[PDB]
Amino acid sequence: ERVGILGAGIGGLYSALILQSLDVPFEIIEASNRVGGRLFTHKFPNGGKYDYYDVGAMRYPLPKSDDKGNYQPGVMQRVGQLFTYLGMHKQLIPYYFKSNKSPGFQYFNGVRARIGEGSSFDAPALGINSSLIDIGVTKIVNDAVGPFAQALFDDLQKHTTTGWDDMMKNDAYSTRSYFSFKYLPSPSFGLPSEHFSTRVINWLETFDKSTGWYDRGLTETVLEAIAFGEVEVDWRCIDGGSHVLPDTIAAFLHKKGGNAFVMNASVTAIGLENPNKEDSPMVVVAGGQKRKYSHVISTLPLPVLRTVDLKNSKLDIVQSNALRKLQYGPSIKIGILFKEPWWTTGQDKNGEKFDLVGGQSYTDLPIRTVVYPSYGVNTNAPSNTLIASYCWTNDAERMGSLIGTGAATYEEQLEHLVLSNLAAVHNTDYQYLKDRLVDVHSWDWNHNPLTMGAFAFFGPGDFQDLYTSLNRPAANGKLHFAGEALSVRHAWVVGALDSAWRAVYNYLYVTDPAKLPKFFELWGKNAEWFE
Amino acid sequence: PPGGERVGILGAGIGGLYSALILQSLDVPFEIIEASNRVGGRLFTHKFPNGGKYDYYDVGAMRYPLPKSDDKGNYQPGVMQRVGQLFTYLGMHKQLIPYYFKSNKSPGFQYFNGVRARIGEGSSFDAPALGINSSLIDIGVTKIVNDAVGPFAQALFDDLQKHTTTGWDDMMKNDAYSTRSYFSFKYLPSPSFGLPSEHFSTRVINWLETFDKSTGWYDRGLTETVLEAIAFGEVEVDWRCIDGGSHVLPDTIAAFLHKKGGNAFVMNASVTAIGLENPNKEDSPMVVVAGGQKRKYSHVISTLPLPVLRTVDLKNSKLDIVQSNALRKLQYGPSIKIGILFKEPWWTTGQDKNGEKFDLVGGQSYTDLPIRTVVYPSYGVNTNAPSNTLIASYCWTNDAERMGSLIGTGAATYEEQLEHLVLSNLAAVHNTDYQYLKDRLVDVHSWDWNHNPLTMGAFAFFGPGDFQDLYTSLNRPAANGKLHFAGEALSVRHAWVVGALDSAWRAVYNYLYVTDPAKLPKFFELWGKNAEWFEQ
Ligand SMILES: Cc1cc2c(cc1C)N(C[C@H](O)[C@H](O)[C@H](O)COP(=O)(O)OP(=O)(O)OC[C@H]1O[C@@H](n3cnc4c(N)ncnc43)[C@H](O)[C@@H]1O)c1[nH]c(=O)[nH]c(=O)c1N2
Ligand SMILES: Cc1cc2c(cc1C)N(C[C@H](O)[C@H](O)[C@H](O)COP(=O)(O)OP(=O)(O)OC[C@H]1O[C@@H](n3cnc4c(N)ncnc43)[C@H](O)[C@@H]1O)c1[nH]c(=O)[nH]c(=O)c1N2
Ligand SMILES: CC(=O)NCCCC[C@H](N)C(=O)O
Ligand SMILES: CC(=O)NCCCC[C@H](N)C(=O)O
Repeated sequence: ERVGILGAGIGGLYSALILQSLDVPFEIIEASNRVGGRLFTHKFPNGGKYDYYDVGAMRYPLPKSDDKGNYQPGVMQRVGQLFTYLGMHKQLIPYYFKSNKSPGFQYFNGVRARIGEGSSFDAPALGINSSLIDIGVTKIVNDAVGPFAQALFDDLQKHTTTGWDDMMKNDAYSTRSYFSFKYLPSPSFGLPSEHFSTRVINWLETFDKSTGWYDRGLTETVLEAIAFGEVEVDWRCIDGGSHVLPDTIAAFLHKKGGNAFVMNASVTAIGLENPNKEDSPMVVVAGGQKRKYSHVISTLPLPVLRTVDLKNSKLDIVQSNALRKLQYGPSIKIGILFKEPWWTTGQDKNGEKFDLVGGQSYTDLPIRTVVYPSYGVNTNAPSNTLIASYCWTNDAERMGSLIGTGAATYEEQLEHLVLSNLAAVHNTDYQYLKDRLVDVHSWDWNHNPLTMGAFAFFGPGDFQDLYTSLNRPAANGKLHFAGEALSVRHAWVVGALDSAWRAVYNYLYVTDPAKLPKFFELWGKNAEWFE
Repeated sequence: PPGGERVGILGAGIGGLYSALILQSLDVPFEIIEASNRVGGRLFTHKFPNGGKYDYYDVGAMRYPLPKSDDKGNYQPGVMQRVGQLFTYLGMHKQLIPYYFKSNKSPGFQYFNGVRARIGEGSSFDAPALGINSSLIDIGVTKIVNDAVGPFAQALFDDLQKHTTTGWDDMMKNDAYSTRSYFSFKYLPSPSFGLPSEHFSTRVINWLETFDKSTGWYDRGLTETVLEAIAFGEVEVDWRCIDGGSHVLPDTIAAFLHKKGGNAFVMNASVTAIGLENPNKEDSPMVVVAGGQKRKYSHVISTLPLPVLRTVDLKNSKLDIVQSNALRKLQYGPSIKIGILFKEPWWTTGQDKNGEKFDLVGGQSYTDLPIRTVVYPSYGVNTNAPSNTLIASYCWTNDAERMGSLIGTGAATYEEQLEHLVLSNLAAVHNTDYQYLKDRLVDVHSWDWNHNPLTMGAFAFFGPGDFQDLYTSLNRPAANGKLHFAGEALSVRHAWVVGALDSAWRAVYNYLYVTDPAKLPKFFELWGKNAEWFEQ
């Protein structure tokens, strides 16, 4: 008995942590020379301790916790418990979702304001009537999403699935088609009892999410509202960057027997050695070597599995369709090392102090979102590193064309666009920011063979039609699909952890069910249902 | 008309070149500004240096569903008549060669759910195991999709023939639907099908998408599904391609524009700003900053893709709030192509692992594997040196998004991974072993139009609501009437040359209407009375 774990991201590392706690031998096979996957911290050459940024995961909306690292029940309790398990609870530092001093900026339709100032951003000229403006995007979206989200939250608290059944009755909607064809405003709003026009729906998307978000599944909008805590959370980040979490797990696993890492070994084939024999082991071809396992837990992204030879893994027809159709979404980030944290200490072209500490600014310009660092802000050397752009969906697709070209001329075009946008958002001259620029690092998760997308971002119907097929094993029960796509917390670490819980659960169920009581005791009786 | 009229045309793609052709025909001065060192834009022919005359492939436009034409190049009315008459205007009508949409010999292959068949053999591709009932299988995807799309498409075709807009107005009443949401919430099968009068399940809709289009197509606007059915001719056409590759068309236009020795293009000059010199002056000229130089024009016709305009400083172009939203929200789609030079046209002369001849000449094969579509060359097939070059993969939507991560990485290890995946997929589709194809491989060229700064996407592919809400705003000029938006996005023929041409007609029409209406009769006579409405 020995489990092959494919991928040393947080899903594979957590699977390994569970198996080691239950004395199950395993091996982790990793294509690259690094552990952590989409926990990827870039530290700028020649910068200080806090001159890094997180290219992937960077913020954790955790439940409240006590002095000992005991977490209240909640959506991300499993992440919190993982930090505590590893002795990391005291290395968690505040993440400021909003600025800890003056509010961040909003810059839309050429109108600049602070978050909370109640600007309408010229929406009357767009044809948004004053009644809608007075209610506001947040309240409108909450009225539509809230009923679904409350039922799913009740499922988690009460250990039911009726909320999910109702969500699936509505899973053929995109957020857009929900607003266009089903949603009617609460009568308390005093609005006409008719579906919103596309102009109004596009106004909602502009201020609620990212360009194109509303054409993906309604269910994803509901689940992400739950994940972001809108249904209190302690926002945290990891001192030194998210890489500390996978590095800490790998260091622990390396100090112990029953396991080993196989690095720099890309998987090219997965299948039963002999599919007609009931006791057949699994074979994984990685780095040109055949390795044999009793069972395999894959944490490879679904589009990556589509590049692997799965002949003799005996996927059923729904599973093989799911690998292709279950939809992924794109994302880019651009980090800039400056000479000083000008957003904290500087002033705009008219002498007005920005006075920003952590938090975010938002704009309809191509950069879309700016994230000021929360790490290091009270130390003797605050971060000089900015997340100058963080984009999703169409905004990320478009920006990705300027990233990773290898050509100086496009690198210069990209820098000039980003600085020009930043200048407009903050009301500075371009040269103010250029004079302070040191170094630029950019990343496109949709131009990366190890991810082939940033993360799962399902279209309408995906959850109701294809998702469950991959929670069944393949390969006569010996191939288990995991990774964040196999969760209802897409684009979160907790999604990867939940998928690992379910894969090990199934593995134990079919091979050694006497270990189930200890598995439940250490890692929970359920993946998602609250403690 | 001011003595100093001069139109700045941004972009030397087919839209900008056609704009210049129209203006030249009307004696209106112009200048073309192009970021790159080449003309043609998304008409992009890659020639393999180690190959023969027909060892090229078209990385962008490659096939033209034209109306029937006579011996002199007069085209019947039809969706792509404007393209046909452009060929004839340029003396190219006789350089058009057949494009085989289906194989000219034995049928192409389909490989879905591990089941291989020839096109036309009636396989169900294991659909019963997917839960597709026998009634749906017997009807078939094509008939079902035609039943849903047909009424919209017929009303739009009537618009073109009868010179009305009621078909479009009715389409716009339904533009908030994606193809998926139309099937899930509105479409009911024709009574003649004998099916339950219920909306299709997601499982069934995903089966339609699998065989009809590309992964994720149905989450874009229903209107695009209708418009592309019109464009592909499912509402007959002469499929043509250009001998030597699509590059011949823009090359021929450039040569025509240069024939008097003038109309020098401004090359290697990327536009970074467009705006009025003084937006508070009514007679203000336009200023274009390109290659670090300011250039002044009376009017500007932009053929830059919308995501490109979002990287240009449009301060002082005075876009209204709808137009500036449109630049961001009007959706683009991705595409990739992979061309492979082989030692021989094994698809024509070779045999599979059981000795069965492929016997393919032109045409296409289809699969749910990552490569999705294989296109066999139609050019050169009857000559003494047929093409040895294959389009081994041509993908859209999610399939293109995923494959793009393996393209242009700059890393030998990923180039090798890509080649092995493509050859493995080809072997499964055609029933060969991998080594059969590897033994015949010479060179690989791959291209991702969604990782290309000059396009920032393959082409417009609007989401639901885009046409009804935002499209018309960019058909109005900006910059006090002096900035005209064009390029294929500004059409109802997205991802076709005719869309770029229509957009150029409309931009020049508006320019003439506001600056020199005495040229309208000659403009109509040479280039048509309407952009789209049919004429003899
Ligand atoms: C831009 C962005 C932003 C965020 C986030 C992601 C991204 C991309 N997330 C989500 C979070 O990062 C993500 O859900 C998990 O890290 C995914 O972990 P997995 O183990 O599922 O996959 P992951 O992709 O991390 O790991 C897979 C592993 O497989 C390897 N591999 C790939 N192909 C292989 C092959 N052929 N053979 C062998 N190995 C192969 C890879 O190299 C990698 O190590 C997040 N979460 C959160 O909690 N807070 C946040 O703020 C964010 N924000
Ligand atoms: C993969 C694929 C496949 C097909 C097609 C496209 C693609 C991508 N098409 C569609 C067809 O190729 C397309 O609609 C037109 O060529 C677009 O012409 P435009 O002039 O609108 O833009 P196009 O993008 O061609 O031209 C714009 C020009 O602007 C330049 N430029 C960009 N940024 C600039 C800047 N900042 N400053 C200055 N210049 C700048 C570019 O370099 C380019 O020359 C097609 N059509 C068809 O009829 N049949 C087919 O078979 C196909 N198939
Ligand atoms: C499916 C999807 O796009 N989710 C986005 C939700 C947030 C992404 C990431 N966790 C963040 O905090 O930005
Ligand atoms: C908007 C869109 O995706 N259109 C696709 C239609 C066909 C693309 C191209 N003209 C071809 O012939 O492949």
